[PDB]
Amino acid sequence: EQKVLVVSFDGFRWDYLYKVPTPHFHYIMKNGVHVNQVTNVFITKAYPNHYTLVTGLFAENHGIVANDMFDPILNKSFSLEHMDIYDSKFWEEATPIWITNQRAGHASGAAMWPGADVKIHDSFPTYYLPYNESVSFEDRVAKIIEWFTAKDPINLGFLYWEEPDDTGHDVGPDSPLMGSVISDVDHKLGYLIKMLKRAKLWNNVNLIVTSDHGMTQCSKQRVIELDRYLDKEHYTLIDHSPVAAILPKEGKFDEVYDALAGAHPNLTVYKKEEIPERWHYKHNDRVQPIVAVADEGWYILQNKSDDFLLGNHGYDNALAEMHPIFLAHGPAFRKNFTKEAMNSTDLYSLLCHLLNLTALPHNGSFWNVQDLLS
Ligand SMILES: *[C@@H]1O[C@H](CO)[C@@H](O[C@@H]2O[C@H](CO)[C@@H](O[C@@H]3O[C@H](CO[C@H]4O[C@H](CO)[C@@H](O)[C@H](O)[C@@H]4O)[C@@H](O)[C@H](O[C@H]4O[C@H](CO)[C@@H](O)[C@H](O)[C@@H]4O)[C@@H]3O)[C@H](O)[C@H]2NC(C)=O)[C@H](O)[C@H]1NC(C)=O
Ligand SMILES: *[C@@H]1O[C@H](CO[C@@H]2O[C@@H](C)[C@@H](O)[C@@H](O)[C@@H]2O)[C@@H](O[C@@H]2O[C@H](CO)[C@@H](O[C@@H]3O[C@H](CO)[C@@H](O)[C@H](O[C@H]4O[C@H](CO)[C@@H](O)[C@H](O)[C@@H]4O)[C@@H]3O)[C@H](O)[C@H]2NC(C)=O)[C@H](O)[C@H]1NC(C)=O
Ligand SMILES: Nc1ncnc2c1ncn2[C@@H]1O[C@H](COP(=O)(O)O)[C@@H](O)[C@H]1O
Ligand SMILES: Nc1ncnc2c1ncn2[C@@H]1O[C@H](COP(=O)(O)O)[C@@H](O)[C@H]1O
Ligand SMILES: *[C@@H]1O[C@H](CO)[C@@H](O)[C@H](O)[C@H]1NC(C)=O
Ligand SMILES: *[C@@H]1O[C@H](CO)[C@@H](O)[C@H](O)[C@H]1NC(C)=O
Ligand SMILES: *[C@@H]1O[C@H](CO)[C@@H](O)[C@H](O)[C@H]1NC(C)=O
Ligand SMILES: *[C@@H]1O[C@H](CO)[C@@H](O)[C@H](O)[C@H]1NC(C)=O
Ligand SMILES: [Zn+2]
Ligand SMILES: [Zn+2]
Ligand SMILES: [Zn+2]
Repeated sequence: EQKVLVVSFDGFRWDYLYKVPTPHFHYIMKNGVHVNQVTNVFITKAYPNHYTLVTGLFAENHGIVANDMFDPILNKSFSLEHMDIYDSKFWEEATPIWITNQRAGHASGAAMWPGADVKIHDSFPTYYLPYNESVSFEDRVAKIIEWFTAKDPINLGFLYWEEPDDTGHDVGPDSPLMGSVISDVDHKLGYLIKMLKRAKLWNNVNLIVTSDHGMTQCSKQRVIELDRYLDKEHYTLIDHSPVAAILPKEGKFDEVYDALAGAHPNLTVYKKEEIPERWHYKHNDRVQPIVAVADEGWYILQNKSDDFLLGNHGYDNALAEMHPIFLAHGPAFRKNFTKEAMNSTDLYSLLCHLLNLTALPHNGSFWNVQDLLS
């Protein structure tokens, strides 16, 4: 019976491995697999990308299209910043893998993974923690290890940590201060490895270490200010930057579109049905009528006092800076092997294969990632 632990270090851009010594990441690489370029999903934010990892679906299919959404059929909002994510209907266009695992008779465990503390199709992971950012990494690891060794043990665990995303936002990925947080995340990975070894799990758990997206440098010299073009009374801004999800008030669609389209060289304004197919974003009623996408490193501010951060993400998923790390170690994985590319939609197919689960309909392909396996 194979076991899998998926770890997400939020916002761990693929090339952060090289910013400072990362001996514990390199230990997994030498004894495991590493994928250089993981194409994640648009928009390149936490909630769409973590749900893709556990469904194998693009965002237009699994329905978690952003961290901040408005569903016009439900007439309900979803907002990560307000901790307003627990309305089950926002999640139920798909089924995450822990439910499929449990329907097959296994137990799953989740330590702060996005959505794992949400009731979905009347179900939770067998074991989970109510989301609380203040819980230490070491306490999250302790629960995971406890669950893998419990009287009724899990075969599938999910572990989430908010760095290096948090600091990346604050200082920007180009800051020399990033080295400190990357070194700390490497140290935390080392702690996890040590605890897996102490619990006699290191050589019988397949450890997969990845992330939701990367990070790019922003600047107060690279700002698009919407109120230079648009009357704030004539639309609602559902999501702000770098993918502005715009709901014009009744009658104002042409006004808003004509004022904003072509108004700034680094803001590309799409009507919903003209959104690029390659983003697999548009076929969902939670995609707003106008979606305005800032170019890499540009910030959208509704007005002068809107939020600004020196690092951000959410940009085009073709951009290298938006791509996350991916590496893994375990009995099912090759050793000292490097692969050039994968799609993050493929992880679900890999998980279902490792766990001997029947995958639900998805957008990835096991055949794309079979060469990672021993
Ligand atoms: C934010 O928005 C700005 C627009 O305001 C974008 O800037 C443009 O970027 C494009 C490339 O993406 C530039 O086009 C390239 O220009 C090169 C010449 O650049 C100089 O000269 C122009 C005037 O002609 C100035 O505007 C510019 O500042 C430079 O001083 C050409 O050499 C390029 O052609 C070559 O490459 C292309 C492939 O890229 C080939 O197809 C060609 O055959 C040729 O080999 C190309 O024309 C454009 O000049 C930039 N404009 C400005 C004002 O700088 C930013 O890209 C955008 N930001 C982001 C992050 O997307
Ligand atoms: C959709 O749902 C919202 C409530 O849900 C909240 O907003 C959603 C957009 C979404 O984000 C949800 O997640 C979120 O929980 C309903 O919003 C209500 O809207 C009414 C107006 O239709 C508001 O009442 C108005 O409030 C004004 C400010 O105080 C006031 O001036 C208005 O008075 C005028 O109209 C009334 C009503 O006819 C009249 O009696 C007066 O004399 C005057 O003319 C009016 O009271 C509520 O505050 C909003 N409720 C909440 C809980 O926020 C929205 O109605 C709903 N839409 C549909 C189509 O169902
Ligand atoms: N259930 C939750 N409630 C509130 N915030 C959360 C939750 N899950 C994750 N987060 C936050 O989501 C942020 C990541 O979003 P993002 O910037 O898109 O990567 C992290 O800083 C977390 O603190
Ligand atoms: N109250 C409403 N109920 C149902 N459909 C509406 C309503 N308001 C606008 N629409 C729809 O939006 C379309 C375009 O309207 P307009 O937004 O005025 O360009 C209409 O043809 C309707 O299908
Ligand atoms: C999260 O944990 C800390 C203590 O570990 C506590 O102060 C805080 O109240 C917790 N949050 C919730 C919502 O209970
Ligand atoms: C920007 O908009 C917010 C929200 O409507 C408002 O509270 C704030 O005062 C505005 N700031 C400026 C500088 O106009
Ligand atoms: C990613 O998916 C696309 C479209 O399904 C496919 O053409 C491409 O080969 C995939 N890439 C990898 C590395 O699996
Ligand atoms: C993704 O998979 C879903 C489920 O089968 C399907 O409806 C959708 O068409 C797929 N998307 C693409 C672009 O293949
Ligand atoms: Zn993130
Ligand atoms: Zn972030
Ligand atoms: Zn945070």
